[PDB]
Amino acid sequence: RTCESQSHKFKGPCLRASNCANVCKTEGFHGGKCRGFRRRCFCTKHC
Repeated sequence: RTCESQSHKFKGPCLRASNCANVCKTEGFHGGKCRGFRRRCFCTKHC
């Protein structure tokens, strides 16, 4: 199961998913995905 948490470091809109995922690695997360109408970066990792 994959858990998500809004990135504390990513600024502005999330247009490219791998950018969100690379910023998420610096927060200790596995990956990251852009989500919602507000285009927020969400950090992903196993639950």
